[PDB]
Amino acid sequence: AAQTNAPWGLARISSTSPGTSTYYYDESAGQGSCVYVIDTGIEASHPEFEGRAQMVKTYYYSSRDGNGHGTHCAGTVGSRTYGVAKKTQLFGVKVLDDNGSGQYSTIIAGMDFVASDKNNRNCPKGVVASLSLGGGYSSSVNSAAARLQSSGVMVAVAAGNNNADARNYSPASEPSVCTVGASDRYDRRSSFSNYGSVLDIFGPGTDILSTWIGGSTRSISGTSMATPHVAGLAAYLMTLGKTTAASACRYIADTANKGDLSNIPFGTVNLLAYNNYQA
Repeated sequence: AAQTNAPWGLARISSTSPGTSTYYYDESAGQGSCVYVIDTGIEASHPEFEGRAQMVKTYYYSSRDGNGHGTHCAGTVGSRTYGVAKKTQLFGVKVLDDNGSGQYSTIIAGMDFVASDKNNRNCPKGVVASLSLGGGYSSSVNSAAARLQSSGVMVAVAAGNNNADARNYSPASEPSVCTVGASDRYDRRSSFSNYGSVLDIFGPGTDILSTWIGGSTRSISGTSMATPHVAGLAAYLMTLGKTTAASACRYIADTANKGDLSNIPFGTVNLLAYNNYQA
């Protein structure tokens, strides 16, 4: 399948070179997989989700995305026009308030919730979790992400936007989950993207067009935007049977575009998420 005039990020993950405009992908599109978007919520009503998005848990007086961040992230995972895995099931877990903030105790609870709730869901091709969030180093937050991964979920987390070593941020610094840095459309490291040995992979993160609340769209930037590219790619690959939750991060690193990015500091991987689709 091919999507003409796709957002640059989608074209990027189906090409070996930057600058193209078509997203090439296998028509299975992540059908039968599930991605939990652990964020500010999802506007499940948005036409771009086509009925495939639903809230399953909230930690605040409402389950609505009153911010947009989580809807944008969910859109990059699986919306029809802006999403990597266009037939995946999307589940919303609102651990962040409508200012985009949340306590670590709430984020940990949301992660433990997903580890259990996936046993309530029909996800025959496997389960992914996308965490476009983080703060300073916490052993407890890192452990929560490691438990979620251990329970059989492919965990993808943002490296952070501090232009610093992600070793000092959580859950970015957890070794057993997939930590995602951000690149721009010219294959440069995004100016804000964290870096360091704990990163596993880069994804498109600068000027990413996706869904927004109120049934709209917008382009924003962040490692928050790169993480759902990798999460959706994992769900796409698990539907294709090419990997599993336990191995997807390594498989994506195995099959990434290598050495294509500029301004990668010494000791940080030079790997860019890539679907290696051959029509």
